[PDB]
Amino acid sequence: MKERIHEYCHRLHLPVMAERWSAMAEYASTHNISYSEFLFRLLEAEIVEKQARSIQTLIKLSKLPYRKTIDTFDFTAQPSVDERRIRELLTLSFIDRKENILFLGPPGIGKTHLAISIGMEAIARGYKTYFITAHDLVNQLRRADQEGKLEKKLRVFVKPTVLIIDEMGYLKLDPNSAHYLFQVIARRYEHAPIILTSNKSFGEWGEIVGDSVLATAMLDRLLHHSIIFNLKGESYRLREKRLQEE
DNA sequence: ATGATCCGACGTGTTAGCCACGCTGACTAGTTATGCCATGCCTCCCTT
DNA sequence: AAGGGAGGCATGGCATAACTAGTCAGCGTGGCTAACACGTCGGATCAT
Ligand SMILES: Nc1ncnc2c1ncn2[C@@H]1O[C@H](COP(=O)(O)OP(=O)(O)OP(=O)(O)O)[C@@H](O)[C@H]1O
Ligand SMILES: [Mg+2]
Repeated sequence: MKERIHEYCHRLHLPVMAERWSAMAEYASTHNISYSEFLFRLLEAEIVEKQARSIQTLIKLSKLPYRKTIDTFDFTAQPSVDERRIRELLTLSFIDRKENILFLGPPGIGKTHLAISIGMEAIARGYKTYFITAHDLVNQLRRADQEGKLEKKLRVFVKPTVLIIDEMGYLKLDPNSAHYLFQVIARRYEHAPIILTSNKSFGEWGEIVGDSVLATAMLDRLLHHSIIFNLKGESYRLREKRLQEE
């Protein structure tokens, strides 16, 4: 009969339930527990494992290079940013408010770290997330359009609840393809937040995309509902380099 | 990589209204039938 | 039984005359379209 239970558990797509079947049976036998409560505990454990696996699969699907969180961010080394605003962001009220989040400042000041932390927080609470660099997004959209499947990739870039655009400005975008980026900003406008990190000021966006009018339209759509952080201070990579040297 | 599930879009059915196609009649033009003559092919008969 | 020869009938070509098909116009009837609602099928995504 035990083999039948194991086979049924595997067929019903409950691997972990079967794995811990003997342990839970022994626990129930040793200590008297109501059947309802025992099933509640078993289903709760299965749901916890399923949630962990789903979070890991979402992390894999969302191309996050390195996993980080707010807990690892040192506000003392970066006093230019108020921790209160970051904590307010972590509440994910902007998702309901459709507000974007723009990080600006010199390289290595934690912009990417903060963006990844916000993305991880969104993923944990069950919100679909996606991470990509601006150059990669533009190139992927261009390649999809050249294949006559731009709409599919546009859906891919629009479907995520939280889209992260990292390093917008380090590499100049091809003028013939900048519009692709605008499309995303045009379709995610008032629909889903965008977390964009850059080292260039807004006035220079025209240089990045090579079209002043398109850059102005993109900025107007992006900044309509957004929270802008102007981070300052010394580079964290250089700080670590000095600490290692010293 | 395959199967199962869920979601979204398209097709269908129904009803009503409008537009296009079919039928009919008349007139004109082009094609077919027929007669006649000539030639070729098919059939029948006879011989081996 | 097969081959060759002879005879008869059928076909083709040409010319003329008559009948039928095509075209156009008008009117009537049937089919297509549109709108809306509902159900089914296809596609995409996630889990094994
Ligand atoms: N305050 C901080 N606390 C902890 N780690 C930090 C902090 N600031 C930066 N780092 C780490 O330093 C490295 C570079 O920082 P990060 O990429 O977040 O900065 P950035 O401004 O987005 O960089 P860049 O523009 O050069 O790409 C990463 O490992 C990041 O985790
Ligand atoms: Mg960075």
